[PDB]
Amino acid sequence: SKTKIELKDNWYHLDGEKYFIKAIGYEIGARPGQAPYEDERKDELELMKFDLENIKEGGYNTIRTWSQYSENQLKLVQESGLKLIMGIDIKPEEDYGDPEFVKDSEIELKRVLNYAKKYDCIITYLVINEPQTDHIHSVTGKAFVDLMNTLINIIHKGHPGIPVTLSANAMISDYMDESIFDVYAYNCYDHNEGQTATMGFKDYIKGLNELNGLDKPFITTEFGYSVSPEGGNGQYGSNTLKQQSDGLISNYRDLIDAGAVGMCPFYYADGWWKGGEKSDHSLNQPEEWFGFWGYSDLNDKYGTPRPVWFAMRDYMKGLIISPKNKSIHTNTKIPLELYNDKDVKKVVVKFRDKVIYSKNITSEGYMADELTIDPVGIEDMELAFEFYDSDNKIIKNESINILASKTAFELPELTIEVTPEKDLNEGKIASIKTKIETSENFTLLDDLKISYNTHLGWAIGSQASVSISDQLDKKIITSENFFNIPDNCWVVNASAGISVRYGKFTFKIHDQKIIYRGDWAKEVGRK
Repeated sequence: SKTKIELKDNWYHLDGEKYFIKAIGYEIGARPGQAPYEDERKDELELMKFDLENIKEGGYNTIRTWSQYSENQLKLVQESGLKLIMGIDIKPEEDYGDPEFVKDSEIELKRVLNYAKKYDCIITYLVINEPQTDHIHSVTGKAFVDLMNTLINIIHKGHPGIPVTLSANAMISDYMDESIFDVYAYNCYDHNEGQTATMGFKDYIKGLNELNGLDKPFITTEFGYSVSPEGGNGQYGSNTLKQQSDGLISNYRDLIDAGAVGMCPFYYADGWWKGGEKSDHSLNQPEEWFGFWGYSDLNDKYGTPRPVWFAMRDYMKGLIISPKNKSIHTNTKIPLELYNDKDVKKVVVKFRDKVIYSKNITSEGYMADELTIDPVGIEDMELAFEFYDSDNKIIKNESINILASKTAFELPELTIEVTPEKDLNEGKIASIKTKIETSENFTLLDDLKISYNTHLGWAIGSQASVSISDQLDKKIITSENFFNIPDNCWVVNASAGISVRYGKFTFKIHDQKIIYRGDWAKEVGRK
């Protein structure tokens, strides 16, 4: 009777049915005045009942955590009907190679699994969160990989059938091999800097998925925006409520477009502890203002949803997986993939105010179909989707923008050559040489960007904007930019990118190279 989980065609299947994970990040024990990593462990069942009910009403089918629940907490989640992506508290800053830290991790995990195995609401284990690049270099990647392998095997034995992965951050662990895990996963934030400035959000994360080999399901384990009054820099911190809402919707679309089949927006509610003073809501700490819910004051245990909550609820009712936004098609047949909740009874697709598709939905969840189009030459197309309830009232609009032709056609192409090319030990100074092959009706925007991201903590390293106004009409456009290589840079992501337009369709062309210092990453790095 227990849930059968099957991974195929890069989807999770639950009991034979494709299942799009609509999760939210959720941290119990983090109300004003509380600190979940220092308090004595408490089940907090009354507050969890409140939370799980709100999360069901917000439209989510899953919760994502960073720490083990007790058996009593699992029972409550089980009863709720929600699924669970359970995080294990393996401290990221500890020495993975210390025999005693490994042993203590093995014992704690086995203790959890001993009771957790009897709760089939658990659909994925996350064995660690955001291990830092310098730390791994410091304790050696071999130690990191060995630790991952121990934890994976323990879980495969102790709770059979449950996928295992980790919440690695995409901006700092782009280099990392994930093929030992059952599922590819990343914390993915879009601040439009470094990799997300050159490639865009969609294409950056899409690129990582392609490097990983498109052979397993991909899920996001975090994404979002902080509404702190002050602090941080750029889009990290200091967003308005509206920017938070619009940002979440933008991220949801982009990450589906990158190939994801599971989503864990960040997160349910603010954690005042995250900035140092747990009884104070600090005006200038971004980390304390990521919630979809906010508290009025220190004695408020309930709080209130911010605008993002309602935007996300309304948006999640009918998800478009295919076609993808900013996708390019050389065929008259366009695959259609939707994941609908039970309120969706009709879907319509229009182009230039003409119906091109119309189906009554008999059955909630995943469905697949095909569109026919008839593009003249190359045509940018805004496909306008409409979702209807049982009263035949529209409940969601969403556009998918595609570029299509019956026949294949030439795109403009950007490639880079990087120095040093393979080994950062071979020089103290780097270059990125950029080459852009133009193409007739693909207008470049004067927005060429270059990133040499040296992976020093969260710092994104050097970034350059290069004007190409002088080279507009030329067939090949080139640039050469130089960067000093820090001695303690162990890996660099070198990238460049520029915006292209055909009609109303705007996209980015780009290239990316990941380059190591010496052989430190022979174990941990992607083959």
